[PDB]
Amino acid sequence: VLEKAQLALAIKSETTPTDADVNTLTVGVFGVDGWSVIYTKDATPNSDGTKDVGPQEVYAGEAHVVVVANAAPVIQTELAKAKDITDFIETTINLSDETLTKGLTMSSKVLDVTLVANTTNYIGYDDEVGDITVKDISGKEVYGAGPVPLVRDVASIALAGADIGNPENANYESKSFVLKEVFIASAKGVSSVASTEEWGTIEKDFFGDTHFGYLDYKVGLLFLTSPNNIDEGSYKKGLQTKYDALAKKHVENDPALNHEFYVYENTKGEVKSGESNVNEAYANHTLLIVKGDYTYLPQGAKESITKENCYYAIPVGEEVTIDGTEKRSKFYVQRNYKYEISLTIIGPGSEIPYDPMISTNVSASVKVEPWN
Ligand SMILES: [Cl-]
Repeated sequence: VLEKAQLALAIKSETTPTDADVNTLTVGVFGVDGWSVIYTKDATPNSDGTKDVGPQEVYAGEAHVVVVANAAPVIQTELAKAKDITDFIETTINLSDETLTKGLTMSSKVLDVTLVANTTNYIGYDDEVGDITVKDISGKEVYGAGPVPLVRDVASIALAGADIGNPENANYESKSFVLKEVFIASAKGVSSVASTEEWGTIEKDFFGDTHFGYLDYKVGLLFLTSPNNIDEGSYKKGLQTKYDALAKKHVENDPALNHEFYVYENTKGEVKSGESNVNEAYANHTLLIVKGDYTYLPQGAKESITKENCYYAIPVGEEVTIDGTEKRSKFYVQRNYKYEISLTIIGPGSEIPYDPMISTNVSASVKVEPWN
């Protein structure tokens, strides 16, 4: 026999939809002895900038609790079928669901609490454990560290700027670069919903014994595969799935500059075993690729030349500036950070997206900022 209790839970929160919206909360409560209660409710707004999930019946005892914001409808059901905390947090979410209209998927860490029988248990309603009263319903705060923080399950990638410079080599002067398009390649399109620790890794491994492969990478544009297969190259392997949200045309009125792209974690950039001609710095790490028209003046020429529709590809987070003036190598793409990429174009790009021609002719500076 198991005793009954009630649970109400408050989360910390930061009308056009925004990347901080919390529309729904899915709560998984897993007793240490094997019982589980999982439910989804609309998040109720609160005057203090927190949001609540109203009392729900659960069982008494020690339990592990995790909160997911903005789970897609089908994910809500998958989560409700979890039998244990590991299957819950390992639930696979899909990138194509991550819109400001849904709200971005976010999760808490796994909480450990003791639920008291025959009473209202609160999580997140006070900064200390103990008996409290909320709207005349007395009960007990069982977590005691303020409202439960949520961490986004996506990262934000944007091109902050793209201008010209000259190479030391100096066969020529750069004259201009006009941006036409920005897109993302090798975006992991799947992720775990939550991590055990706060802001922990939720990245899905690809290939090996997993069932994720090339179609689970997402890409903003597709290219011709015949006669010259240009949809693949040293920079990008596999037939990846097109997702229109991962490309943006640059037009004066609706710019590609500062447009944010949302992606899941990718630090491993796995390719299939046995692939040829793999540049491991690019394939299949998430890339930001720009296309535009580059104009230069050759040494001693009367006039300049414009190469139209040149590409420049960047592996996102190979080297980052973080905490203002610190540096990290191999940071790649991690959850709940904003990546601001500034490009210095120093020569003509490639006519094709996934291989260079002679030299990359681009230098990139990537700032990473925690998100909001
Ligand atoms: Cl567009």
